[PDB]
Amino acid sequence: KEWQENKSWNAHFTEHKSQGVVVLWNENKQQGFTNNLKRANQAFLPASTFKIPNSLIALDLGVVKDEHQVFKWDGQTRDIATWNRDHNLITAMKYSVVPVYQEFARQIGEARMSKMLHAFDYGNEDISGNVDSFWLDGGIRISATEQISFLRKLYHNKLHVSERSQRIVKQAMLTEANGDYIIRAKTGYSTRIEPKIGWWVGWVELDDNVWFFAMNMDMPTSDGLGLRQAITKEVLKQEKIIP
Amino acid sequence: KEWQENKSWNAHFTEHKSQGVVVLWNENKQQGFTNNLKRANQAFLPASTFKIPNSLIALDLGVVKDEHQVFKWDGQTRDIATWNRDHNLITAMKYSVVPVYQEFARQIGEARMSKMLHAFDYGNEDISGNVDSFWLDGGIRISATEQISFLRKLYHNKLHVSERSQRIVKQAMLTEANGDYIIRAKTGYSTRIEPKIGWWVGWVELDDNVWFFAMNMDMPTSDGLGLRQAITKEVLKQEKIIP
Amino acid sequence: LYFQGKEWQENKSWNAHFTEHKSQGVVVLWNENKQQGFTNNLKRANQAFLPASTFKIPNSLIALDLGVVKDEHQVFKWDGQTRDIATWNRDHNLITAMKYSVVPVYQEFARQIGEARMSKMLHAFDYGNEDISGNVDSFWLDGGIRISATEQISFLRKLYHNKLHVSERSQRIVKQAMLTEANGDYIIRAKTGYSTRIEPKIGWWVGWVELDDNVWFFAMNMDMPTSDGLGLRQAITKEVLKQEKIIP
Amino acid sequence: KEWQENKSWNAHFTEHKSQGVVVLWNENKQQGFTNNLKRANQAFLPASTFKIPNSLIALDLGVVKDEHQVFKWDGQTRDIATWNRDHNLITAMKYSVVPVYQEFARQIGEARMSKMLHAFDYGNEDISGNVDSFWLDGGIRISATEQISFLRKLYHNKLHVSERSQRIVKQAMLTEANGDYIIRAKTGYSTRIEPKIGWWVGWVELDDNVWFFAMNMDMPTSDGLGLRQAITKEVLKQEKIIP
Ligand SMILES: C[C@@H](O)[C@@H](C(=O)O)[C@H]1CC(SCCNC=N)=C(C(=O)O)N1
Ligand SMILES: C[C@@H](O)[C@@H](C(=O)O)[C@H]1CC(SCCNC=N)=C(C(=O)O)N1
Ligand SMILES: C[C@@H](O)[C@@H](C(=O)O)[C@H]1CC(SCCNC=N)=C(C(=O)O)N1
Ligand SMILES: [Br-]
Ligand SMILES: [Br-]
Ligand SMILES: [Br-]
Ligand SMILES: [Br-]
Ligand SMILES: [Br-]
Ligand SMILES: [Br-]
Ligand SMILES: [Br-]
Ligand SMILES: [Br-]
Repeated sequence: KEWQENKSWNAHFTEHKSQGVVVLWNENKQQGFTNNLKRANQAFLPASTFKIPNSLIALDLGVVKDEHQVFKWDGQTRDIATWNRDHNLITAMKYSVVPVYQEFARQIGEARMSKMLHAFDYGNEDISGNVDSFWLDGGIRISATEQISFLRKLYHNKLHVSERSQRIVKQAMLTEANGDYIIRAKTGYSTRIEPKIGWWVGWVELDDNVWFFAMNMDMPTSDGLGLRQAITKEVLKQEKIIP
Repeated sequence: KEWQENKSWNAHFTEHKSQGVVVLWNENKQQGFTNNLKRANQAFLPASTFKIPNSLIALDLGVVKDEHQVFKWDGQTRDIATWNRDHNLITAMKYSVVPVYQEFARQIGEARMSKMLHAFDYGNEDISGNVDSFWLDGGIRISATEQISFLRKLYHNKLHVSERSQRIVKQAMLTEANGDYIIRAKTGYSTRIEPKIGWWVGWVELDDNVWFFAMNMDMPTSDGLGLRQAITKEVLKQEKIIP
Repeated sequence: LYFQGKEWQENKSWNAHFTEHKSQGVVVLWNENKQQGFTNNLKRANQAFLPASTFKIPNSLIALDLGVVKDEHQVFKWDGQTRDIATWNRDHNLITAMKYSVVPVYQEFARQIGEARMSKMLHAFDYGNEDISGNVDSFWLDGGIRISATEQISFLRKLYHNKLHVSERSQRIVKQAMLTEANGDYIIRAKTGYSTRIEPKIGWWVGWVELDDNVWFFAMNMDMPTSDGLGLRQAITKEVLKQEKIIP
Repeated sequence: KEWQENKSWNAHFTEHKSQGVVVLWNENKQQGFTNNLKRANQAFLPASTFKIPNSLIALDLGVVKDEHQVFKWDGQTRDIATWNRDHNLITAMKYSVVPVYQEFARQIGEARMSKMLHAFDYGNEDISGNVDSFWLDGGIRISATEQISFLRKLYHNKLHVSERSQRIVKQAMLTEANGDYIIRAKTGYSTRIEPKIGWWVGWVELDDNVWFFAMNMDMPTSDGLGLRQAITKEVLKQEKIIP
């Protein structure tokens, strides 16, 4: 059975007075698991999870030369302190530095952005709105199952952009590594249109398998942001994917 | 003297654990009063105070036919419940309905928007960024002192746009009226660049004088938004402008 | 509750608001969206009285349309004659003249308009019985002109919709000058009147309540033997508006 | 000052009843630090640290097609349980799977192995001994300072192999990652020729700097192997490189 619902994971959302969805994909078995098949297939603004395709396109087009190229702060103080400095691709993805990616999107332009998202089969492929803000308050929407389909292509270097572009973005996605697992992932927090949601999408590399994941959860305030990773890890532990 | 600093108004900011400026202009005496000349001249994003020039331009170019024309809710559920309904110019200005004004700005377009703000001598006249979001996160900046200069021209029908455009916007600015005074004004809340500030700009019509006002204050959360009107009214009452 | 399709529905319960103040009169309401009227007294709702200072609305419109008044800033110099109402004994503009019901300013407008244009304009406006018989500068106080509360509403609806046979500008300036009350829940544009020259002495308040998604037109009059009860015009109207859930 | 001696670091060695050297290189400042200048320049058998150059050569010559290619266990039960199974480049590096790298070395051959170590300026460049064991019991010798020189070239993609080969080996070196730092490194344990020593070589990636490191310590028994990483992290902590 390709897709199975496991409502026992709702206890992790309940425990934290939260509502949301975790989707897992066992790459070896080609099987999916979620607490909520309906919500797994509901589309939301990608917010900063869009930094994964945006990075790939920026690299492929040479808007980003490499992961060391410096993107100057515009000197506007914003409310995430780590944003108010020069960045490279690694630090811009680590700290979700929106203004750096807004500059990439302007240099990419609407025609190339649209073509690339169609070829990626990325969400509804709709860039309507401002080319520098559409993933925040424009027409683009993606479901957790659609995030998994896209991430599997990236994992296997199967996107049409260069192998090099794909390797550099996976390096930039690096979030955690230890003796048991590697996590490559991207957070997002969509606030400009309801419902306000938190994302975490990516994969867990084990010695002998890869588990893809995409989660979103209701996030009425920034107070709950750490629950994005905390709830995913509680599900990964329950399923014995990580110790 | 054209400008005088009255630091006693700081008592009103301090009582509300707040920081900001109130600027008053006595039209009859051509004299200004502020608690803080320095902050009175600091330029900030106008945010929803931009709905005053945006309304004028939209009416002058016929983007808005009249104050009854209905602008249909686009069906995207947003944060402010009153935005999720149809609006005319009157209700759109009352509830600060951004999406309505974003549509006005797109129809106006960057060339006419830029030229109109130059004719108005409006703040730094800089519309850099997205034509539909520059007053939220683009290049435009205006100080409390510069808001007064603009509002005086609107009050006297001295802006280059039609008298009709000016009359309809002043109708739309109506905020409060009783047997003692009329307030025409517009709130704003700038959150996308630091420092987050609240605005209230407009004027008090008396039988035999007009007092222009422009106030802004630090607004780290939405909890303090009522302080924009409350602190301004404390100053107006101290100065015997209103009971 | 009320019935659909009905033109005018009587609600005698509002008489309680008059009786409380040892008074009697009529409130008429018109729901613009629903095209339905309500009154405590179907007979008095339709009784035609001298308009007295409510005439300042059409008088204002005609004076502006003909250029007798240039704009709402033009100063009308006090003629030097000390009258009973202190607020009349000073310079006025259209805004302050309408707020303080400054009869002498409007008498001067009426003489400049003159009988032929005043008559033509009231016919174009379908205003009350359209009769200006009497002194060109006092007919709305002691001449032949008569208007009911329902006819005040008819006229006011045309003004609200800029449908009177004068410039849009004239209509916008007069609606500005009618501004009486505003807050985050409602706006009232209205004009008071006090007919004292011909019995029975009555008080008026006519205008409308602007809501986000509707307009409620109103016209009230009440017996007013002395100026002591003039504040009851607004007070009783607000009791009715509160009862009908039009204002909180 | 090219190299500074900091003997206060010896406290990390004595607290662990151990003797050895840590060498750090601050890439931004082009300055080195060590607890023992003379041992920093002492050349030892590289043992499994040789897996870094061997991986690069194997990739560039196509012995390894990519990091997914499976290297079938030869069926020989060996002392380290994790070696008794199939491996790819990632797991062969993680578990230091000598037999996989011995097969790489036979496929590379003496002539190409020699030319590549000359091209890399690697240690004494001397491969004399068994083509499949010279890094364990042959003539090759490298100091901690020479490990850092070699690693700086790999970090900057300056070795005379392709950018792709360098990017794949740096992926395979991934050891630890969190919100504070990333460590790419390789352990070694030289037991075949006295003196028995342990290695750890690699670097710490920070947001704004890279700290290269090479440590070796006396290792009479396998009981102290965890001290390779533990003593290095005690130094990084003392220098405020990691929290
Ligand atoms: C809020 C929005 O800018 C968000 C996004 O684009 O998804 C940024 C800010 C954040 S969380 C900071 C909280 N800010 C709330 N406005 C992240 C993240 O953690 O990935 N990305
Ligand atoms: C938030 C921003 O759009 C702001 C503006 O553009 O000035 C909106 C929201 C608000 S306050 C509503 C509560 N805050 C939500 N951001 C107002 C205002 O009062 O003028 N306008
Ligand atoms: C009395 C008459 O002039 C009257 C009118 O024209 O309607 C004036 C006086 C007044 S109230 C003054 C009370 N004394 C009246 N004699 C008003 C009003 O309330 O609109 N207007
Ligand atoms: Br392409
Ligand atoms: Br590559
Ligand atoms: Br990596
Ligand atoms: Br056009
Ligand atoms: Br001016
Ligand atoms: Br007009
Ligand atoms: Br008005
Ligand atoms: Br080892």
